[PDB]
Amino acid sequence: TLPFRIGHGFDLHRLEPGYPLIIGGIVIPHDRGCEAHSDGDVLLHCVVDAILGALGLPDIGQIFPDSDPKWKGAASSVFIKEAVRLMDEAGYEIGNLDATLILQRPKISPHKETIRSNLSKLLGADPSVVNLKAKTHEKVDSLGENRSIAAHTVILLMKK
Amino acid sequence: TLPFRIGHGFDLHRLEPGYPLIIGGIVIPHDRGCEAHSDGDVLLHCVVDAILGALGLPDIGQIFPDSDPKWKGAASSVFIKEAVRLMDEAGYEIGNLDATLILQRPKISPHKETIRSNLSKLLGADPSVVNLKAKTHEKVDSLGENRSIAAHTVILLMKK
Amino acid sequence: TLPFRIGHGFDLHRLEPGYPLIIGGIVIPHDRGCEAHSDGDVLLHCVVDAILGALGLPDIGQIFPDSDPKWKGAASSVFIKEAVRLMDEAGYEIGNLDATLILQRPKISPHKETIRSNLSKLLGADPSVVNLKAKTHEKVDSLGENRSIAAHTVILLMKK
Ligand SMILES: Nc1ccn([C@@H]2O[C@H](COP(=O)(O)O)[C@@H](O)[C@H]2O)c(=O)n1
Ligand SMILES: Nc1ccn([C@@H]2O[C@H](COP(=O)(O)O)[C@@H](O)[C@H]2O)c(=O)n1
Ligand SMILES: Nc1ccn([C@@H]2O[C@H](COP(=O)(O)O)[C@@H](O)[C@H]2O)c(=O)n1
Ligand SMILES: [Cl-]
Ligand SMILES: [Cl-]
Ligand SMILES: [Cl-]
Ligand SMILES: [Zn+2]
Ligand SMILES: [Zn+2]
Ligand SMILES: [Zn+2]
Repeated sequence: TLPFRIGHGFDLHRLEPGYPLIIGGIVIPHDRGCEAHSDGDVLLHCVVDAILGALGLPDIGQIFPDSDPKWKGAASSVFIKEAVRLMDEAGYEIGNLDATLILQRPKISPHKETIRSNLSKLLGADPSVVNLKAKTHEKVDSLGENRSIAAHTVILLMKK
Repeated sequence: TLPFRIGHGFDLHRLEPGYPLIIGGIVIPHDRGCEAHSDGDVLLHCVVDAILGALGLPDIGQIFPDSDPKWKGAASSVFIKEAVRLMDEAGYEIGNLDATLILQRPKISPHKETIRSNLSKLLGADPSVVNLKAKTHEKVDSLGENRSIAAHTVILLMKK
Repeated sequence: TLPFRIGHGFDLHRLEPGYPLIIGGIVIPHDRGCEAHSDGDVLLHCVVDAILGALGLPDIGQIFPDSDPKWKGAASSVFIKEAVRLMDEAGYEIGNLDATLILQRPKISPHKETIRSNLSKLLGADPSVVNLKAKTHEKVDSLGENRSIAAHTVILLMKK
């Protein structure tokens, strides 16, 4: 069994007027937000896919499909907790996590420590090993036109 | 010499009507496929670039250029096998691999284990350390309009 | 404290006619270049964000904001040197770095070793652990239309 396992997640959602903008569990006010079947939490979904992928498990759509055992309107916290449980039972913990959010507007930096603490609380990890940064998309393509929001996560898992 | 080496690959191809859609060696039927000089295998090309990049070698275009030693119409398997040979001679093996495919349509999940087994066979690695997930692009930009397909790979290499 | 720390950076800039194209400190002639408040160095900025992110520090905009202590027209070298200082004081060094540049035109490969040596010089790392590759964007979206340039970096940091 491997002492370290590397994961990558990506997620993108459409932003449309009058919808919720929820990032890592945190509500951020804005003229646009995520139009999705989920709660639209691009950061939470791609952290989940990074964990699942580091471990070689089925992906977020395979584990939590559109069709009930118990999902459909689950808060993204539900998917984060199930992913850390499966990680734990596989014999791994979080070494560190680095997420990049791509978002034209609004500014994420004022909410950053609030996001990091909530994401850390849900992962059961120390905030000193869970990181998030943000970037605009320079007014080009859908992301730049604020017609979408994307997140990348790279994660390094450690054998317990 | 370093016990671990990290790599990242990215590739994107145009999708046009009536072309082959080949992903990780596997044929997937679809109204569009890759218009390319390669066989268009976005997953295979970006795994190759992740390996090459983890090792600090020239990239896929530098190692396998348009101009014969022996390439031009090589199946992407040829590039995967040459990359694992160069990795081996550098003194490394695969720790784990996590690839993300971005594709609006069709659905990749039914073909997933078939893709993973073929990619594992070509890498000479166990399927339990080679992972692939897929994501739509929410109907935005070329990827969302099914006018292209992209792949990211993060890889962690281990010293033998 | 963790023996290894993983980082990811992303950056994108607009390309417009008659501007400088500077990549990893190196001038590359071209009919378009980066229109930015920075020197526009997408590779240098995203290496900085990968380092900062691996360490869990504030991001490039938070550490080097628009408002003087001493920035505003700093060459991107200034940000690279401050990032390696903060890495050093945190007790880390570079294990390896793999950057991917996405650029339709011009061709980066002829300048590649020049870029790698300059980036290595600024990081205080050996060129054998600092890697860069390049990719087109297949004539689609802003990147494909040469209306922008993007860079991804994955980095693995080692405890001293
Ligand atoms: N081309 C694709 C795109 C997505 N998928 C699957 O659909 C799920 C949902 O993807 P989206 O959130 O992008 O809709 C993914 O997590 C994956 O299981 C797929 O199987 N083939
Ligand atoms: N701006 C760019 C884009 C690509 N390239 C080189 O061209 C090769 C082929 O890139 P594409 O498959 O994107 O055409 C790359 O693997 C790289 O060697 C480059 O040298 N400069
Ligand atoms: N949505 C966003 C986008 C960027 N930012 C911040 O602004 C800085 C500059 O981002 P750009 O270079 O993309 O303009 C980032 O490094 C980050 O500190 C943010 O706080 N919220
Ligand atoms: Cl804006
Ligand atoms: Cl669709
Ligand atoms: Cl071109
Ligand atoms: Zn999502
Ligand atoms: Zn390709
Ligand atoms: Zn920048």
